[PDB]
Amino acid sequence: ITGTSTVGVGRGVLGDQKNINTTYSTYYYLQDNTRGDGIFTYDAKYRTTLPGSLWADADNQFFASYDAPAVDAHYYAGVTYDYYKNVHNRLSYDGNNAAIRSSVHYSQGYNNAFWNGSEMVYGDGDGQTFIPLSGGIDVVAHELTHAVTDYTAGLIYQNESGAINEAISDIFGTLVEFYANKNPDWEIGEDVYTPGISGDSLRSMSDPAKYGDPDHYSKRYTGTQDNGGVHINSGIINKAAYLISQGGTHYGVSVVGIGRDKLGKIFYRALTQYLTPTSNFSQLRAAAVQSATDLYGSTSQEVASVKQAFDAVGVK
Ligand SMILES: N[C@@H](CCCC[NH3+])C(=O)O
Ligand SMILES: [Ca+2]
Ligand SMILES: [Ca+2]
Ligand SMILES: [Ca+2]
Ligand SMILES: [Co+2]
Ligand SMILES: [Co+2]
Repeated sequence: ITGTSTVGVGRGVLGDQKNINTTYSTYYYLQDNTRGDGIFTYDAKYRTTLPGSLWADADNQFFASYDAPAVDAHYYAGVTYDYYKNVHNRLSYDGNNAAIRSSVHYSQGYNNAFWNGSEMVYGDGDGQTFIPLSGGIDVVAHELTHAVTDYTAGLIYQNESGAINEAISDIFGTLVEFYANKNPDWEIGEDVYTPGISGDSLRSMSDPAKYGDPDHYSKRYTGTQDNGGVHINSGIINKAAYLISQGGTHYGVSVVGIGRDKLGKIFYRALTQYLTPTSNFSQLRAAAVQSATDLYGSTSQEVASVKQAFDAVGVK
């Protein structure tokens, strides 16, 4: 809509208050004009037709329980846009400041969230396995990163390229979580998963095997479920990235950590310059090494760490 930019206040899924950017025109809408061509959040009203209605609110105050997921989807998309812009100099997912849209209250008891090729979609969860998915900043950034990949490497969603695509989304959702300093960790979805159980998460980058995902190439899944194990085999790549960043000894191989910032720089460069739709793990290793070489020099420690980390997960 056309209107006046303003700021409203509300409460997120976890109960935390935050300010959000709104647009006033008779109603207050969840439309943030401060970022690129705008961030817009929609109400899918428990249906599966998309996008639903642009979020309209009467008073610029979003404290109703039905508002919670919209507030977080709206806010976390802003943060993620900021991360890309500030950190990598990239304007929105297309690099051209494309509007960012998300719908919430998608379907009923839907335990998932996704990027559908045009926008983001978030379920409310069933209240047992998950609470509304947009309450996790790593979830929001994982989804938005899928847009980034679509517009850049374009990794197809199956087999190795598909696992790389998902790992990429976990790496970057985690770097975003550290960026916002929102109780950061190397776990995925900890904040919205199994409200009943503390301590767990959906996936672990630090120890994928903790939840039964592979942490070495020799353990890859080779069947057909999950599109050829996109969400399973991403653990091998997640582990590698954790090592590059944090360092460690894995399967006897020692890796000196080079930190998060360099991890992001390296991976972002690989994604945007070297990866292709059909790249496999071995190709990702080459890309990562080339990126680091570019950035830091072939005899750099950085290059060394990237090599070690892949060797440690068995990726040649
Ligand atoms: N995003 C993942 C994890 C969600 C867990 C199942 N709802 C998937 O599509 O498998
Ligand atoms: Ca966290
Ligand atoms: Ca996390
Ligand atoms: Ca839990
Ligand atoms: Co209100
Ligand atoms: Co994903």
